[PDB]
Amino acid sequence: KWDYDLRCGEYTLNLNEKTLIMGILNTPDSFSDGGSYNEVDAAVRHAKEMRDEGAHIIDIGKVSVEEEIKRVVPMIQAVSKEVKLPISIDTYKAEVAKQAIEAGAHIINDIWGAKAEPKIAEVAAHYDVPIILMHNRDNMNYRNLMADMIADLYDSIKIAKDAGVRDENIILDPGIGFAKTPEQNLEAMRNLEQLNVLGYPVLLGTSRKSFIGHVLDLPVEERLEGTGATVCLGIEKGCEFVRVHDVKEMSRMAKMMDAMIGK
Amino acid sequence: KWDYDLRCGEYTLNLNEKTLIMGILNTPDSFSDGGSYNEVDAAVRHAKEMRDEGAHIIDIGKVSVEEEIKRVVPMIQAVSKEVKLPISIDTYKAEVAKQAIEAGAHIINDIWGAKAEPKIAEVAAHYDVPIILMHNRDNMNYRNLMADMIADLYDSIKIAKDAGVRDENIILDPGIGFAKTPEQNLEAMRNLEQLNVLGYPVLLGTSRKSFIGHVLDLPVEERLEGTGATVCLGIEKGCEFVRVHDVKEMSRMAKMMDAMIGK
Ligand SMILES: C[C@H](CC(=O)O)c1n[nH]c2nc(N)[nH]c(=O)c2c1=O
Ligand SMILES: C[C@H](CC(=O)O)c1n[nH]c2nc(N)[nH]c(=O)c2c1=O
Repeated sequence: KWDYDLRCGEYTLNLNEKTLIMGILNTPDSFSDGGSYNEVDAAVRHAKEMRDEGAHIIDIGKVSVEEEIKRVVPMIQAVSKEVKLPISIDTYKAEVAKQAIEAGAHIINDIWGAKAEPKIAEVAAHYDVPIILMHNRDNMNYRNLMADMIADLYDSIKIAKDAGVRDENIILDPGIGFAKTPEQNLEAMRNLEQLNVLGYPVLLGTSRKSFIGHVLDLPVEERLEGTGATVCLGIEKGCEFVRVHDVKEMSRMAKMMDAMIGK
Repeated sequence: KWDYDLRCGEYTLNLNEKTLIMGILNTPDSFSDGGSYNEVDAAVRHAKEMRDEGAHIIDIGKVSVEEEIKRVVPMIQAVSKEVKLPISIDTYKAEVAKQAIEAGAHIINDIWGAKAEPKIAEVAAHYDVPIILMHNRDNMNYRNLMADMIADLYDSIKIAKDAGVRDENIILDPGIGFAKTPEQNLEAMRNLEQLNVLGYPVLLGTSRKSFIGHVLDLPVEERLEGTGATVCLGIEKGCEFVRVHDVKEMSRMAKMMDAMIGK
């Protein structure tokens, strides 16, 4: 199905053998601008735990560019040293992405799909790292949700390829919970398999999101079963990664799905 | 999609609004032949709890016919009185089914698909209750798993309709974990949607089953995430009921699936 592997510098991720689990890393120190022992040690311990629970990737990430870097760079430096898993930097700022990769991040994860700072795409091309382009927009005035999403996503692919990003370094994300009503988020989940025609790996990010709470009427800490459902549906519909808080659980559900769908 | 409701005497179950949850009821007293306060009270308390957690049906059920009845009849009598949910009797014996329905059971649940005691179908026709015909057989020598299953299931439909069972009183079950290798159970899950062509509601029974343990390499008590996956896939593939131990959890996953697939 995928005739290439996701090359992540020292690590390589096979897109065919299993659904890949992206673990979402935790919390700033109230009295520092970054780098402090408490916050960095907590981060490493969480990365390690997620590694132990079946995570394949560690996702690390309103403040200023300077602060954002002072905060995230120490974390990338420790985790990359002490946890042997590829790291993604959760940013949409060109300069943050540069610093993070220098610091040791392997993948860029951009919630604005390179539309907030097109220059991030250049950073991506330059360092030759995979980049995640999530669907986003500042409004929710659609005429055909899926059609519009695919157009939007495609506008991001163009910015990315125009910058020099190789096809094999592009991953897409439907941006669930972003610029979408609850009913719209459900509709996107329902038609997720349409993203496939674009020909790129898809990452799903639904963990504990508000639309699950809207369906089940449950608070964030009570959303493991709902997250689970969305992950299951997502894998059935062909997604290659899921981005989750509950690594132990979701890793188990994914593995079971994989076995059933034959992956 | 379904132009009829499942009529269960005093209760009616709509097949279209939501995935219906069948809760599996618990444990005999070591010093009695049945009816004892401890075992019946435990049963009622479990039924009540499952009712509270989102169960729509309570499933109640090598020993002799006489013992089987002495044991199950008191339970049906209490639960039916004290828990306002339809009851199914988990038996494949004609006389047990008769006694249970007299006792207050609303649905028959036959793991041998009316092939162990064809007369059970007559009991079904007579009392006009829905009957669940599960796929089973004494061997696993298939030539085309799904094709064979559908033939087998169909042999049960014939026994049932020959006995006078109305189409609207027939429910099917793929019999996962029965007469199937682990790889075969996975294949059945993978192609579950084929059961639909037969035109009857489908109930899925995978809870904590051994094939999940075989995939995840986890013991029975550690199979909630795997059960979850199978339930999710099952609903995506169109099943109308799921039969589960973990009612709270599975009810939540199902409800989320329903919302996503639009049910
Ligand atoms: C806003 C929220 C915050 C969080 O959950 O960490 C958040 N950040 N980044 C994200 N990045 C990707 N690729 N996909 C996502 O769905 C997503 C998020 O939901
Ligand atoms: C054998 C096992 C025992 C149990 O789990 O209660 C068991 N009994 N009855 C059952 N009845 C139906 N309709 N579907 C099933 O999958 C099933 C079972 O797995």
